[PDB]
Amino acid sequence: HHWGYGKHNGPEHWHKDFPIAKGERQSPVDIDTHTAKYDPSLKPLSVSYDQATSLRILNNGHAFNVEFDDSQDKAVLKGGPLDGTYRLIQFHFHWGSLDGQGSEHTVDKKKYAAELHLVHWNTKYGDFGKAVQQPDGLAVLGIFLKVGSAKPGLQKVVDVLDSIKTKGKSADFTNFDPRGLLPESLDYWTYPGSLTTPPLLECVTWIVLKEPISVSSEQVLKFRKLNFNGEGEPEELMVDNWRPAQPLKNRQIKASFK
Ligand SMILES: NS(=O)(=O)c1cccs1
Ligand SMILES: NS(=O)(=O)c1cccs1
Ligand SMILES: [Zn+2]
Repeated sequence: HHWGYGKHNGPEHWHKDFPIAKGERQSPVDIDTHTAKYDPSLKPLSVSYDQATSLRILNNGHAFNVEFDDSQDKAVLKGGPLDGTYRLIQFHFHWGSLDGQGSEHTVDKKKYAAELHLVHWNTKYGDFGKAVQQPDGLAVLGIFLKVGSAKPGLQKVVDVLDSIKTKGKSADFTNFDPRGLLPESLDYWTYPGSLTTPPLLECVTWIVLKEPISVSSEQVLKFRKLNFNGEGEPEELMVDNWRPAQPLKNRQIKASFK
């Protein structure tokens, strides 16, 4: 016990330990596609994951993280709305108990079955732990998942999940290529916001891709077999680990495309 997604420690409770839950730049938000302004001055996003080095995959009791070696400039995000260079540290997903829900961002109130977060930290702050303390410390690239055809490049991730079923298990996870998770287009919306889990730090430039990837019902079924609890504790399925949309307040969502 600590924060979680249940009725007693879920998102509606987070504020009591992390008062910034109710701040002015919280995530996720609903993306009102008609209100987002086209911005012709935005650069194309630059995703260079050519030399990415995955190390490990971890169940942390909230989701699973695939972690990358971020000790050199190997997998970087740049361009788009970003000044400077951000390094890939980890990716994880948020998903639902049913296909009808699971994403954190919504697009005109539409919920996707899941959402991928590729998390990068601003190289000028030297590490992740320092970047999160800064208003432009992180750039998270969000990609929606819908259920239809399998994504072949996600299969290696779904196959290792049996080995990390419960909170705290980890496993070796080398030579995973994150480029196999990206849709065709790099069209995106961008707005300033926060971590979507405690400590909810307001340190993120959110880059949310317009085009979802499609994954198979069998692939997302396997996410749903993971556990929130630790090994030899009562079984709580890891499902519905998403924060709902937070008020937009004084913020504009820009679009890279018309
Ligand atoms: N605010 S909280 O979700 O971190 C919490 C911890 C214990 C009960 S509720
Ligand atoms: N879900 S998220 O991408 O906003 C995040 C939380 C903590 C590190 S990255
Ligand atoms: Zn996330």
